[PDB]
Amino acid sequence: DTFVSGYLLYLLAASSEEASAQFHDHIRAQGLRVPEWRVLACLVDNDAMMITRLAKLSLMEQSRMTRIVDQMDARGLVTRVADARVRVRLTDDGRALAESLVASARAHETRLLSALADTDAARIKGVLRTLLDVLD
Amino acid sequence: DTFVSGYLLYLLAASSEEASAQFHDHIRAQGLRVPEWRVLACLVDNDAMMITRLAKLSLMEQSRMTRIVDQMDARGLVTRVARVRVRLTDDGRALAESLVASARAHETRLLSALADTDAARIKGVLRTLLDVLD
Repeated sequence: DTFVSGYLLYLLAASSEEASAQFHDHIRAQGLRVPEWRVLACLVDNDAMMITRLAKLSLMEQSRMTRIVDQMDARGLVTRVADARVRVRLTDDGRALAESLVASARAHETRLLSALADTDAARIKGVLRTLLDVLD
Repeated sequence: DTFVSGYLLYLLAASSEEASAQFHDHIRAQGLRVPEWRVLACLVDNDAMMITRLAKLSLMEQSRMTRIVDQMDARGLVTRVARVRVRLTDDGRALAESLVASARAHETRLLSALADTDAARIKGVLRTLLDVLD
C-alpha cells in the first residue's frame, strides 16, 4: 500500500485523534477547552504542580500553558500555592469539576477498552507504556 | 501511579508527541511546517490527490489545508492537475523524496528499538484500534 497508511507516526497521530474525538466532544459541550481539561486531569490526584510539569504532561509550550493556567485562575478553578518554581493547585470548585470529568474520562476509556478486549489491540496500554519507556 | 499515568488518551497523545518530536525537528531544519511535510508525505506515493483527502490524512481542517496547499503551489512545490487534484512538482518531489527518506530512517530506528519488547507489533495494534474506531 502507500507510505502514509503504514507510517508509524501517522498511525500514532491518527489513533490519538480518533480515540480522543468522542471525549473531546464532551469537553467542548461542557464549555471547556482541551488544554483546560488536561490541567484538570493532571491536578486531580496531585496536590500541587509546577507549571513546567503541567506543560510537559499537557504537551504544551510553557508560555501557552501559563496563559491557560492564568485563565483558569481568573475563573476560580486553579490557584497558586504560596511560597518564600511556582506551583499550582485546584480550588474546591476546580476539584469538583475535575472529579466529575475524570469520572467521565474513565467510563469512556472503559467503553473503548472493552471494545478492544477481543482484539489485537487488547493490550494497547502496555504497548504504549513500553513505547514511551523506549522513547526515553 | 496517578490517573494521567495510566489513562489511555494520555498514553496515545504522549506517544504520538514523543515519537514525532524526534522527526519534527528535522522538518524544522529543511524549513518546512508540519502540515507541509504531511502533504509531501501523502503525495510521494500518489500521482494526484484531492485537497479533501489531503486534509483527512493530515488531520487538518479543510480550509486551513487549502490555504497551505495553495501557498505550496505559489512556492512551486505542488501543482493542480489539469475537478481539483494536486500533485507534486519536480521540486516538490525532490523535497518529498528527501524527507520521506528521513521519515523512513527515523521510523526504522524506532521500530528496531521496539523489536525486543511488548511494543514490537505496535503498527498492527494501532491499525486494529483504528479499525475498531470506525
